[PDB]
Amino acid sequence: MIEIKDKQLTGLRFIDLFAGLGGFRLALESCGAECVYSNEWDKYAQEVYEMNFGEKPEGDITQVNEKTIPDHDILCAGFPCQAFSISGKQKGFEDSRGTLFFDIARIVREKKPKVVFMENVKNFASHDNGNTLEVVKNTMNELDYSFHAKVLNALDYGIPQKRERIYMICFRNDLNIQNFQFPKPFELNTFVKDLLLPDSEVEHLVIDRKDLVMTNQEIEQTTPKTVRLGIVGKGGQGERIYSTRGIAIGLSAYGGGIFAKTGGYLVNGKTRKLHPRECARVMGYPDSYKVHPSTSQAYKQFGNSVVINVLQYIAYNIGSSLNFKPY
DNA sequence: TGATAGCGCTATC
DNA sequence: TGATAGCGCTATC
Ligand SMILES: Nc1ncnc2c1ncn2[C@@H]1O[C@H](CSCC[C@H](N)C(=O)O)[C@@H](O)[C@H]1O
Repeated sequence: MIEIKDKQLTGLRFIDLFAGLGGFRLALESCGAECVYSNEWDKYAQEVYEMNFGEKPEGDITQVNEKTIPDHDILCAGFPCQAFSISGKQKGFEDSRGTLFFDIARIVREKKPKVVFMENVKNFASHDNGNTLEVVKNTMNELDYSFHAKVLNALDYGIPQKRERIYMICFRNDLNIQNFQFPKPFELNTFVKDLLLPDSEVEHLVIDRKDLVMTNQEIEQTTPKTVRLGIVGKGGQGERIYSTRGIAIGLSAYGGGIFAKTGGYLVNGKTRKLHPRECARVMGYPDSYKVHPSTSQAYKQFGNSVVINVLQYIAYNIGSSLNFKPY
């Protein structure tokens, strides 16, 4: 993340729905806002969130009396995506984990906050022909909210990672918000090799497979894109290797392969997966953030998360719009 | 409330 | 297309 000195969200309160690792909290908090509630049901997420924020989120949002949710100005929610991901089956709303948006809507109905800040994978925008996003768009509009939605890639915001997510920002119509805008992109100046730990602390992630097939030569000139250097086995998810002089492929939560959830990388002639700390950095998390003790859950936790940086710029801009109230 | 690893399909240009 | 990347799926221990 980056430091934000002109704190745009200073007096605002916000709720952390589907808290996960709390990336939404770090971002809005860096803009001056205040977290008055968190919700997340995964026992391990709850522990990492307690470890870092001293709070344990409430459980399963599905059976939480919405009226119980504390008054708040911005509702943040990075809702489940398995049901909309290009990487899964795609049953959308027909999936158990696909109905969560309607929980957001109903919390929005009761608490009607000033802004609604949501996040999902790029394919949520095309899922079921555009039906999912339209239903979402209509539900929000139907609640007296605007609905600004756009796809932003992590790599365009200073983080060496390919992560294309849809950000949906809704302001109550009351507010008459007509100046909202998504952060303008900017030149990437950091790449994987920059966030990499010293070889000493990562020996153990190095994997030497006889079936490692190098298909491309390493690169010396940095590029804001994922450059595949080789594969292992058949080359499926988690079985492909990339140059650290490019950007990181996206991290995943249930991902598999020998380079599970991280993908492989060629570091000094060796081939390894990222350490949970490198995942933190690739998601823009600060080194002060305490990772969960279970590397597996840590990886799952980081793979479900959001790139903080992106969120900061959006949060600043939400604050910027909200703040322009001339005479 | 678990850790690991081989998928095997889709969306995109 | 032809090659890649995907906040995934799911069997086995
Ligand atoms: N019914 C439910 N109640 C609470 N949390 C839920 C839930 N269904 C899914 N979740 C959680 O919602 C998250 C989807 S991922 C979001 C991660 C979050 N943006 C962060 O910044 O890391 C996961 O943590 C998942 O465990």
